[PDB]
Amino acid sequence: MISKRLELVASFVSQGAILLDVGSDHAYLPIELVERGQIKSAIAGEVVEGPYQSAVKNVEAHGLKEKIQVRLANGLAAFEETDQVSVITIAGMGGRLIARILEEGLGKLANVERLILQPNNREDDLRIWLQDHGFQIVAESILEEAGKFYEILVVEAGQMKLSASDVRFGPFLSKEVSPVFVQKWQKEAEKLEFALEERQVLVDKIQAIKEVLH
Ligand SMILES: C[S@@+](CC[C@H](N)C(=O)[O-])C[C@H]1O[C@@H](n2cnc3c(N)ncnc32)[C@H](O)[C@@H]1O
Repeated sequence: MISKRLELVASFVSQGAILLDVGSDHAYLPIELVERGQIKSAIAGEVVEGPYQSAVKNVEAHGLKEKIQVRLANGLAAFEETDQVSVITIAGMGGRLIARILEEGLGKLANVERLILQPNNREDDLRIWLQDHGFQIVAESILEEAGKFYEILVVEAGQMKLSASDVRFGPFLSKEVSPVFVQKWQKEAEKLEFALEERQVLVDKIQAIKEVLH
């Protein structure tokens, strides 16, 4: 049933957690996770009525009223420190909105063990942000689904000084340099050459891709 992307995200969720899933369409992720006993309880939070309603309903349907709360809230407003959240997933958004959300709610994060994040784009910018604000990446996955590529970033409390390669391609994605890693950046590399002395932004970009794949 559950999407293959949403599958990965779930797989980094600390066994026993209390989850907050920001932008939980349809509550699919907290729902599966509650169902397989991998988490204790959850909060699905959504920012507009459409999705909020959808999540409310699906939770009833799976009769999980007393295991998942659904809140119409914007980003981290969705919880307070009393909810005692251990893990937050934030999936299916732009890199920079993910940053803005973490940004506008940075306060709340001190007692949060882990942060599972699937940006849609702007993966680099998030990394710059995450570095600059006292977060370190502990784990990274990539996957293909139905044409589209999807980076997942697992994060904790910490310092990290990243290479400019590591911001662009990812600390862990370019360690174990997988096949899915390779088409992404390949596909992107020809996308570039296709385009090709501002015609120079590209050269080095292209060169960087050549380099991390080599
Ligand atoms: C591409 S969907 C992904 C939903 C789910 N996390 C997933 O990846 O499968 C983006 C969803 O994020 C929701 N969202 C919830 N809270 C948000 C917030 N606080 N700021 C921006 N988008 C938010 C939007 O309403 C929308 O339903």
